Amino acid sequence: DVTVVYQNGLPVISVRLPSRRERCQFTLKPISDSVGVFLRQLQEEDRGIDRVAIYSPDGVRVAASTGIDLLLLDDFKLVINDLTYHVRPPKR
Repeated sequence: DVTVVYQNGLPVISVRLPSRRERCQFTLKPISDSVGVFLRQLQEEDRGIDRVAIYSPDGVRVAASTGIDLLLLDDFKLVINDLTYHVRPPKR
C-alpha cells in the first residue's frame, strides 16, 4: 500500500491516509529532507493522523533527523495510527 517510485530522479512516496480514500503522494528531496520532514508533511495533510513513526525492518525507531537518502537505502516500516506499512523502496 505505501509505494516509493522515483520520478525525475526524486523519490515519490504514495500513501493511503486514514481520512481519505484517495491516495496522496509526497515528493521528497533525499539530500535535504529528513524523516522528520516527511512525517510532518503526513500530519499536515491529514488531521485524522494521531501518530506517525518510521521503524527499521527489525523494528527499531528511526531518528527524525535522519536524511531521506539514508532512509531509502533499505526497507522500512511506516506506522500511521494503528496500521503498519512495510515499505520497500528501490535500491539506488
